Amino acid sequence: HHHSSGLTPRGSQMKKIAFGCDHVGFILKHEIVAHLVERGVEVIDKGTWSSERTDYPHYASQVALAVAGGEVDGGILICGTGVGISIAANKFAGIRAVVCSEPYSAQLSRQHNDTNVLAFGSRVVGLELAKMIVDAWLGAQYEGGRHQQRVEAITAIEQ
Amino acid sequence: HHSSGLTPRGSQMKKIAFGCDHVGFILKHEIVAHLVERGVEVIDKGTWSSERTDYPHYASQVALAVAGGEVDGGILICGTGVGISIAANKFAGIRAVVCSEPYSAQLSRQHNDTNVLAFGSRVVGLELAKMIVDAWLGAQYEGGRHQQRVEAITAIEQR
Repeated sequence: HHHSSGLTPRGSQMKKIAFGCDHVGFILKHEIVAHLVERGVEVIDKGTWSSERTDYPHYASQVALAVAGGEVDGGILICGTGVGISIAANKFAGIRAVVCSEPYSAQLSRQHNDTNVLAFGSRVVGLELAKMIVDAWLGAQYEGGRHQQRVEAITAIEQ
Repeated sequence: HHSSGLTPRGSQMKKIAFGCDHVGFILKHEIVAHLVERGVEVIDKGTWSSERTDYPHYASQVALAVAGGEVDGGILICGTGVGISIAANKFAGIRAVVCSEPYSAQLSRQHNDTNVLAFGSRVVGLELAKMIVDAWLGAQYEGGRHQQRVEAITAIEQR
């Protein structure tokens, strides 16, 4: 095949992912899940399954609790904006969710913040950009070192 | 002039607590300048130089003021904006949005009634950062059905 990209997706560092989205984020579900699978990750689908209106806090909770309980390597959430569901996830102890609309913020969130949950908006980003964003997040690895102090600090606040 | 296609709505927040990384410092003066140009009283919580410093501290200064009702909202800038927003969201009563475009910031306000905005000085340019803050300051929480979702967020944090 082609090897034409300028930025190559490094192999995923997370083997199984817990997935969640609301009725608006559902617009990207299939294709995103399909992408995850094609990149070799096992997807634990925590709903939903339709565009019928539903509440994002539940999906953020399902994936959040799974990620925290160590039953999955990471979590991926999608709502129209990604912001709300992202906040909900960050409210759980042991969770560090990043919401963004470009690759850099995602890649760096892993590297310096060791994030375990990624979110984006189906109404903000297209499918291709979204996939590049997930690639960047999945392939990235935490760098530790001076950052362990900052992440350690975030766990302190969770007080 | 009146030449813009999107008009910045008069600011709903009259006083906010600002905070930043040594990397976010890159945008401090111009953003605070813009804030003041919009008629908002900025409560500067450092840092004040490009010398390395930990972002968790400043996310804590702003958050505590936001929750303590001694300011109408908070704004944070680190290299990416992700780290500080995660830190901020860990504080009870705080709902922080991190983004790189105006839509997310505006909607986070309307539906999630966010009280903390964060962005990256290495991700977004100055003019885009200003647009995003206009979208955030001028937007208003729509309540209604979205109130259940916001209530759902506080519920999970306290339990």
